Amino acid sequence: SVKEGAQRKWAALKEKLGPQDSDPTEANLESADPE
Repeated sequence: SVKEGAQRKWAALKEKLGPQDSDPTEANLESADPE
């Protein structure tokens, strides 16, 4: 449930990989450095 749950969500990640619509404010969240 815990290990599988992560996979189900990971799949969504790929969905974004397709398109090239990544906000600058959002990217900062994932990244550690302030930039």
